[PDB]
Amino acid sequence: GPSVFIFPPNIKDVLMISLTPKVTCVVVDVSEDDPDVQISWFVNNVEVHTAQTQTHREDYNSTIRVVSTLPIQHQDWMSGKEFKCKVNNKDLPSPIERTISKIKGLVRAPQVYILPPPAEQLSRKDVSLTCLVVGFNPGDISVEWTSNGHTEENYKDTAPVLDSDGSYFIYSKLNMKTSKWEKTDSFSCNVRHEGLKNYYLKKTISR
Amino acid sequence: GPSVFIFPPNIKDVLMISLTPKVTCVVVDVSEDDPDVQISWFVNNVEVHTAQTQTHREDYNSTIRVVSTLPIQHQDWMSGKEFKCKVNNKDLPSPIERTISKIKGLVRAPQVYILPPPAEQLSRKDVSLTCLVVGFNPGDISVEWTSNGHTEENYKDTAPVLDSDGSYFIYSKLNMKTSKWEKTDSFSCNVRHEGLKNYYLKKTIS
Ligand SMILES: *[C@@H]1O[C@H](CO[C@@H]2O[C@@H](C)[C@@H](O)[C@@H](O)[C@@H]2O)[C@@H](O[C@@H]2O[C@H](CO)[C@@H](O[C@@H]3O[C@H](CO[C@H]4O[C@H](CO)[C@@H](O)[C@H](O)[C@@H]4O[C@@H]4O[C@H](CO)[C@@H](O[C@@H]5O[C@H](CO)[C@H](O)[C@H](O)[C@H]5O)[C@H](O)[C@H]4NC(C)=O)[C@@H](O)[C@H](O[C@H]4O[C@H](CO)[C@@H](O)[C@H](O)[C@@H]4O[C@@H]4O[C@H](CO)[C@@H](O)[C@H](O)[C@H]4NC(C)=O)[C@@H]3O)[C@H](O)[C@H]2NC(C)=O)[C@H](O)[C@H]1NC(C)=O
Ligand SMILES: *[C@@H]1O[C@H](CO[C@@H]2O[C@@H](C)[C@@H](O)[C@@H](O)[C@@H]2O)[C@@H](O[C@@H]2O[C@H](CO)[C@@H](O[C@@H]3O[C@H](CO[C@H]4O[C@H](CO)[C@@H](O)[C@H](O)[C@@H]4O[C@@H]4O[C@H](CO)[C@@H](O[C@@H]5O[C@H](CO)[C@H](O)[C@H](O)[C@H]5O)[C@H](O)[C@H]4NC(C)=O)[C@@H](O)[C@H](O[C@H]4O[C@H](CO)[C@@H](O)[C@H](O)[C@@H]4O[C@@H]4O[C@H](CO)[C@@H](O)[C@H](O)[C@H]4NC(C)=O)[C@@H]3O)[C@H](O)[C@H]2NC(C)=O)[C@H](O)[C@H]1NC(C)=O
Repeated sequence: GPSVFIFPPNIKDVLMISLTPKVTCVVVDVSEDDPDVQISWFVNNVEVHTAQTQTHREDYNSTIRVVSTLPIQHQDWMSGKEFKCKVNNKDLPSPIERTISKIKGLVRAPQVYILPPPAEQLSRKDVSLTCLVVGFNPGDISVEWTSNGHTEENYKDTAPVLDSDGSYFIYSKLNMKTSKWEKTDSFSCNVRHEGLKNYYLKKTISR
Repeated sequence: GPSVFIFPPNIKDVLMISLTPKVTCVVVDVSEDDPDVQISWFVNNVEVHTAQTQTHREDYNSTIRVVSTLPIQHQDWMSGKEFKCKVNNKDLPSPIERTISKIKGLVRAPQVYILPPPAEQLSRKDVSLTCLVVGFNPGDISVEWTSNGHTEENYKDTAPVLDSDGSYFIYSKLNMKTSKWEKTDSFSCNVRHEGLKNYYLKKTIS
């Protein structure tokens, strides 16, 4: 039968008032013979009808995939409301329910550091610039890169990792040809985390 | 009913001839009223009786957990033999089978770099020393820390991450007092990966 997964809003959406946070319920392994899936959503056990639901055939493994996206209020996520999807399909004996909420806990702001490329890397044609964000709880965080107020897209973050001291760290790695690294006036590590004043810190490394 | 998960040997065991690599089959959500589970193992579809199997009650969630550990030959893993567990329990309509093997692929050796603690951290009482291992395939790697032949245990690695160029990177973070950093003669990042000459490279910093 079908499996249902529920996913939280993206922390960047949660932490910026101009963006819309969304809870996601994904149904996989739906049969092509029984494609109809009914998804109901609840906020604190009250039914809401604000979700958008898309259905798609996964041609690569002969199943249907349904995705429902519930837009939510920042205040409801932050205050700990429970967001619940309920899924009905012919292949299902009883409806499947999933619920999710922000779990209350310890809050601690990250320290943000930028580490330049290692000397041994500078003779190469490409270099990596590292942002180390350490000491934060909880381990939901957004790290993005810019260059002089221009968006940089060639970077990868690690997952947040539980450190020995009970907090989290994450490393972000921006990749660039060595000539950009010399040519450029500054680079910035843009960190969004609920532990931070104004939910935002920027750290810059200037030529 | 019960569910079964299968796990590969540790990459360090695979890459050191003196260590025994092990395939692990774990059965969870076994009922307390039917604890008996039969696990059989197969290497390329021929049955072996070399595994050690342990059962334990999980008191925190009222279920039985069974762990079968199959010791394997390095060459068997490396040459791509399939290792298979078959699990029987009274709560299974039919036996559950899981199989694993080393997947064949490109091999690329990592570059290893060590980055000193960031300048703004030197003012604090604890510092972070970073090993950046980058440019490797496949994404199975061992990274460990020493100082002067001494084992350092206060470090955490990230999992390997698939990079922009199709290769993997990992970061390893060694935590220590600022004094230790300033007084210690050397720190070494010890990397084990199948792309490396002798499956081993050590980078060292002062
Ligand atoms: C047929 O194919 C489909 C599709 O697969 C795709 O196509 C095929 C052909 C292949 O190419 C394949 O590689 C392709 O992916 C298959 O569908 C897959 O099915 C499996 C289940 O069989 C699903 O596995 C679960 O994955 C969860 C994690 O999923 C995320 O991360 C994975 C890993 O990368 C991604 O692949 C997924 O897409 C998910 O990614 C997330 O997606 C979110 C929703 O979109 C994103 O959030 C949204 O993002 C947007 C922006 O994009 C907005 O911001 C929204 O606001 C936001 O909501 C999110 O960003 C994104 N993240 C990432 C990383 O990109 C696992 O969590 C889950 O594990 C749980 O469940 C298991 C039970 O099955 C259980 O064993 C685990 O232990 C775990 O259980 C949970 O554990 C905790 C305790 O720790 C408990 O609290 C829970 O209750 C507990 N649950 C239970 C009940 O025990 C699964 O591993 C897989 O996700 C799914 N893929 C896709 C793409 O949907 C299908 O299987 C194929 N069928 C056949 C027959 O072969
Ligand atoms: C009752 O409790 C038990 C026990 O849980 C514990 O106690 C409870 C009370 C809680 O406190 C809890 O927090 C505790 O953990 C519960 O048991 C759990 O059940 C879930 C599913 O219900 C299992 O989830 C799967 O996890 C896999 C990953 O497992 C590792 O990682 C987690 C977290 O990091 C660890 O907790 C686990 O222990 C696993 O850790 C690994 O264990 C290995 C073997 O022991 C180690 O390797 C060995 O290492 C030793 C050294 O020690 C030697 O070196 C050996 O040589 C070596 O072999 C290994 O190092 C270690 N790693 C780490 C990081 O520690 C997931 O892979 C898996 O996902 C798959 O399956 C899902 C199906 O359910 C599916 O949805 C997913 O999509 C995914 O599916 C597969 O995807 C792959 C690609 O990855 C595809 O190729 C496949 O096709 C596809 N298959 C399928 C079928 O679709 C699950 O998420 C969980 O592992 C298990 N925990 C334990 C401890 O056993 C139980 O659920 C509870 N019951 C109830 C009702 O509450």
